[PDB]
Amino acid sequence: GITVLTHSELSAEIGVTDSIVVSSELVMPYTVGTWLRGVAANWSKYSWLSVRYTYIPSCPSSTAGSIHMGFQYDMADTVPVSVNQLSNLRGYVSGQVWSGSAGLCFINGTRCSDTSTAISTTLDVSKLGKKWYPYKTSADYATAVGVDVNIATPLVPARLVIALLDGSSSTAVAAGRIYCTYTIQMIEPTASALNN
Amino acid sequence: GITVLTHSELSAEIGVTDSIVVSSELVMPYTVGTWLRGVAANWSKYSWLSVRYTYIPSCPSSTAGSIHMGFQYDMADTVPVSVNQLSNLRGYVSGQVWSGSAGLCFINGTRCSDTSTAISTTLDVSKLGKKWYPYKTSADYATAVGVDVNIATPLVPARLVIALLDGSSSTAVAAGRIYCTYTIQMIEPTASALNN
Amino acid sequence: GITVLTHSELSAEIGVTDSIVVSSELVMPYTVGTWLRGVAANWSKYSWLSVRYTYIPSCPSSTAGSIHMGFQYDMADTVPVSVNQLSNLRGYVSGQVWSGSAGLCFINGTRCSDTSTAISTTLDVSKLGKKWYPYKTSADYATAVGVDVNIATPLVPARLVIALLDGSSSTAVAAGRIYCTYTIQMIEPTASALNN
Amino acid sequence: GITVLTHSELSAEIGVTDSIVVSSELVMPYTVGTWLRGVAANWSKYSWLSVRYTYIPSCPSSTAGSIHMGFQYDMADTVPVSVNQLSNLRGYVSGQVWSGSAGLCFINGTRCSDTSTAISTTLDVSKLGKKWYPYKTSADYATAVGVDVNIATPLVPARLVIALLDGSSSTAVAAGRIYCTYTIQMIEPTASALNN
Amino acid sequence: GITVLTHSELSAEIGVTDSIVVSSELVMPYTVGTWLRGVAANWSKYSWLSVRYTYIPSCPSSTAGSIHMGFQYDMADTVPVSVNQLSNLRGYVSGQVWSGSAGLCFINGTRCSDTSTAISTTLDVSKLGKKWYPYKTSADYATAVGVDVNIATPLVPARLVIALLDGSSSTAVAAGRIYCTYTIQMIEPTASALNN
Amino acid sequence: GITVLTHSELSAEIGVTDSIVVSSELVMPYTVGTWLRGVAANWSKYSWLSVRYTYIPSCPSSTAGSIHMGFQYDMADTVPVSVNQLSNLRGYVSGQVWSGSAGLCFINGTRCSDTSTAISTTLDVSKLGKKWYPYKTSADYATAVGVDVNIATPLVPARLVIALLDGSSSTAVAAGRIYCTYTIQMIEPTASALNN
Ligand SMILES: [Ca+2]
Ligand SMILES: [Ca+2]
Ligand SMILES: [Ca+2]
Ligand SMILES: [Ca+2]
Ligand SMILES: [Ca+2]
Ligand SMILES: [Ca+2]
Repeated sequence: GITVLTHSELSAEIGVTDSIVVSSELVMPYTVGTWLRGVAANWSKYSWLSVRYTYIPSCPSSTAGSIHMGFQYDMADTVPVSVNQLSNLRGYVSGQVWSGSAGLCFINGTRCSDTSTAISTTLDVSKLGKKWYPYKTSADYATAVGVDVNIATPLVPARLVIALLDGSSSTAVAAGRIYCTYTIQMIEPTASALNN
Repeated sequence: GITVLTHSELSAEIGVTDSIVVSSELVMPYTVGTWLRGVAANWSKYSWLSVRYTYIPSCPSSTAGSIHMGFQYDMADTVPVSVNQLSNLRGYVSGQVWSGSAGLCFINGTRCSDTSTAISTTLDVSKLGKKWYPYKTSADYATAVGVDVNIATPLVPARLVIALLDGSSSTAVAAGRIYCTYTIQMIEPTASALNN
Repeated sequence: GITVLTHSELSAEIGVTDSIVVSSELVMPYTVGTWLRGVAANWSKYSWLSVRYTYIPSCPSSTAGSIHMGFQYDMADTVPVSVNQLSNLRGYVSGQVWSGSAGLCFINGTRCSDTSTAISTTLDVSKLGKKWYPYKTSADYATAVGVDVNIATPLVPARLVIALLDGSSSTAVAAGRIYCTYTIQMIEPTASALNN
Repeated sequence: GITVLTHSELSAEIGVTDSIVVSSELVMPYTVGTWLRGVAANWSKYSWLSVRYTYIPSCPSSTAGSIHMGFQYDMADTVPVSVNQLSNLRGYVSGQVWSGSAGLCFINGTRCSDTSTAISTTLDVSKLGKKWYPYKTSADYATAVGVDVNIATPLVPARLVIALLDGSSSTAVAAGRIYCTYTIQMIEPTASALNN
Repeated sequence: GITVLTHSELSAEIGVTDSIVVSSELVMPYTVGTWLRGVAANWSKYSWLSVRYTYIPSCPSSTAGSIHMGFQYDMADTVPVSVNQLSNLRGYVSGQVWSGSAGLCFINGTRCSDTSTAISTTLDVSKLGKKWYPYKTSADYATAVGVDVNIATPLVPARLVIALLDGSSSTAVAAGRIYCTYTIQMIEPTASALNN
Repeated sequence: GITVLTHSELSAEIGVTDSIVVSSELVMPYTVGTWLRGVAANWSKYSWLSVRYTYIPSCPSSTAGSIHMGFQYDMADTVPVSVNQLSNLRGYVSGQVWSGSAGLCFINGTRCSDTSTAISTTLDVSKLGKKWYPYKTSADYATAVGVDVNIATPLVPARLVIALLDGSSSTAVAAGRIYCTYTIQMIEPTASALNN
């Protein structure tokens, strides 16, 4: 009763400043993107066969700045505050805010060789707490972690932390965007209106 | 250290009215029936190798009404309120309140062919959040979900929702009953008095 | 880039009167049911690997009436007005309004033998005009056929005509319902908001 | 009676501004380019064995801006209005307005490895409504969709939507151009003067 | 559920004048002949496994005139106005108004060798827009193309254009006739009275 | 990305009195010992390939007293209060407070035969709720179970309960100590300062 789906989609718009800015995003259907959010809601649970966040630039080669990404798995753990700490994470990747074009290969689904430069990273998937996670909505998840953060580990597999710095302006400069490419298995359908 | 057991037992008495009535039952040792409840309490955790709820009629062929069953896996999800929504669920089955005799085959354990008409449904089991669940008691479970519903996913694999309607009276008419047939693996024994 | 999905869902509620009543439903994602309607909208086109409408009773064995189903493929063709005409159609099935329980086998997905009595019918699929059809919405389709019915053949594969008669009352009596079981291939994803 | 032809040709000139600009082009012989337009007109119908739109830059590495491409198949569907929506489409590709040189490989017909960075995308072809489409002219097509958009699905296989933004000027800056590389099968010759 | 049928039948009476006269006939069950018209109406859709129009003479060897035939596939395309244009068409054949006797071989169904002289032509069949077409009636088809010609491509596979000239009189002289030999697959039966 | 490590370490000092004293310890990296606590903190999650608690004596053969050990898996379950209840647990072991020297074999890592007398016990490991658990700190864990005990099952695999009695004094007499020998798989590194 598995419905397998492979798709790429926009995940976040990216900008750079001269001071470091750290952020994180949950790695669950509801938050990766608007498309998958609407689709996955029609199923009770899901499993990540593959999830990869890849950064694609949209700025001039003269643009100052660098982007950093990595994964965390215990939402209770505190979020990195420096490139140093972030570099220790699983799947850590780093690159110039104007580099990463080679990552298109993964999004397009096409097969390619020159990937060395790609600012793209993939999830363990096989090392996650469990295989089948329940589809959650921000609101519901929010309330849960509101009671206690640990209530989250059985609700979400991991979070992607991002850091942007080395920019030339104190005012964000659009650098590019992060796309999410995934192969998800969705099971146990439900009327979407009932899925919290 | 596994103790495997296969047994059938009464789960619920069923009645029909002219207005739809939706209910749900947790799919855990403690709530499937009085027998298994007492037995499983002597073990710390368990796993469902097979769990099937099957409806058996006890009324005349002239009895008005229909029965509906399906599964949900995220206790946080809201319970169906209409046959339409319920029909989307995994393992959805529907039938006349006086049909379903063929389901006896499964309960009796005997091998049979003419199952088409059986108002019986089985759990994914292999698609549950995890394999080994802790034996819980209503009280303990109740308190947990009282704090937050999501605390439930790591405590119970699924819930069986039931709907009854199309009856001819506004006053429930005994139609039949739901029996649970299961093959459960029980592990890590404990003095029952300590199992919450 | 195919996303295959197999699912059963409620399609229509059925009632009987003493005078014949003929109706028809388009066999496209948008109209088979509310669930698939929402899901399929996220893809540009689709293909039916299998589509079957099966009637399940919910009334007493004493209920008067019979149900009739068949398929038509040229929306320009006029709809049958008598059981006689309807009996000529592809996939024609007929049965007592209280029979058809055996059809549950198909919905449940389970394997069964005693299907003889099932008031269920399946689509040619391999004999449809084409394989890949565009996802359409009632409104859009309506406007198209408003200009000319033939504009419909490249938009929808077929329609299911239904007839109900032999009832004992002039006022509809709830007899049962038609469920749709399908295996659909969905391709070329799109933001649902853009799908007309 | 098939006449197979493989050729690359200029499809569109591209410019960038600081505000998003979305456009689309039909994927049929008449509109891909002036060359194929004149050639294909000598045949009644055709089939796409392969069609790929690839973007080639002509600006400095310092040029601000990004280009976006994807496919739609139901001309009745509304055109994307944001990068987000566009990213959901089949064959979606994105890149800096000054990147994409690697795509030359495809145009030249030569065999190459370092394609990762290529801002190029190819059509399903095997998932199109049908295989053989009639050669149409803008005028004729225009009149048809004027009556009703759906009259288009049996006349054209798909449309390529394009989006340009992230530029530094409100006045378009020439960034590069889109070339179309195709392998088309042309059948049933006709005097070109008669082909509408 | 396919009903295959092979049959020959009269399609049109032919006459010649000293000025060219061009005409065309749709290649669909309803218009090839009175016999097939009545038969095919009992089925919803059909497919041409083989369709051949063959001219048989009935005049003296001294009769002046020549006959010309060819196929067109986009009803929107304008009809040829000269032998020159017509000669470009698929399946173009030409011959003296008193020649063509050898074509009898095809009609009779018998096997023959001396076919060189036969004024007979066959349809691509495998290169048609689609395989299964809906049975249409002149009236319905007429109304459709009345709205827009293109609505026709999904309703009919092709048209046979005919040209007659080189006659010795300005008043038509009976030369012979065109017979249609076909192998058609008919599917999805329907009461003929409902087939439009 | 797995870092496997096998090591033995001191877990607890043991003393005996004439009245029974029951205690328990969580079976997670942070609490087994000071060494592993510091090491494992550098990784996000871990898995127990093998965990064994073994008691080693340090008293005279004349020392009165006995030691008892067993495992529990649902932290919500109440802790045993008598040897009788404790004897029902998984991995229950019992022995004289001055026996158990043979257990050294396991700690030393060396291979040995005369293990009969060893007061040592090992964890199911394969029957735990899940395989990969998040590294937790006492404080964080404490707060979680403070909200609700059940929040613990997805944070810790099991607890080791210990009982000491049959001593000759009401004042604890140092009997020996419990060492923990484990083979742990650590994954997804993190800066230790961030691990809660
Ligand atoms: Ca949910
Ligand atoms: Ca318990
Ligand atoms: Ca659409
Ligand atoms: Ca044309
Ligand atoms: Ca028709
Ligand atoms: Ca942690």
